[PDB]
Amino acid sequence: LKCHNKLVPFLSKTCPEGKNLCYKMTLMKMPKIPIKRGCTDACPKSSLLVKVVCCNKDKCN
Amino acid sequence: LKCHNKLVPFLSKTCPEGKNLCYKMTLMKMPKIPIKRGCTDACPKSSLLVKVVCCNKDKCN
Repeated sequence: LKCHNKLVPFLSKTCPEGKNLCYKMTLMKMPKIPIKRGCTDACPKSSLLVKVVCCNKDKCN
Repeated sequence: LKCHNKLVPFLSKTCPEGKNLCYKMTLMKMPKIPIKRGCTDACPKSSLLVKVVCCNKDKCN
């Protein structure tokens, strides 16, 4: 799997064994700006301030 | 281990087996506001926009 791993566009990495999900964190009030992206094994939980998208195709985050 | 797990004060949970670190995410420009907190096994990486503290004593985050 390959995921975007920076908050600028395009850049990516191949995920390590065990992490088969891409994730994207955004501020709930600003959905257009990724604040943190990368690979993960289990999808991180959202908070009152942060939304977390998880997806499992290449560069889907 | 017990960690703060919300961005309001006080609230906490006991970490599941395998997660022996507390973490706190902040926006690099706003260190005073936690945007996401909880338990983790390996300390999450920082990004250009987000700082991540990790610590291993009770409610240290």
